[PDB]
Amino acid sequence: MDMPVDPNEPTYCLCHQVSYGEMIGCDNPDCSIEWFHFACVGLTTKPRGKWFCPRCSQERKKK
Ligand SMILES: [Zn+2]
Ligand SMILES: [Zn+2]
Repeated sequence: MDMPVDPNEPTYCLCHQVSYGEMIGCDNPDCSIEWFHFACVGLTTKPRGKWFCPRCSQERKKK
């Protein structure tokens, strides 16, 4: 089942997968995932400033 790896394999997105090309990270001092894919929020470019992940701001769109 699935495609697991060693306990020596660090991850990033809410997907729990390895390093990747295009990335942005949540701006909260309380985010417990801290990094995300562009496509895990629906981005196509890289903004700069306070940005929030989908469980942190996009959830306020009636489920
Ligand atoms: Zn991802
Ligand atoms: Zn976050």
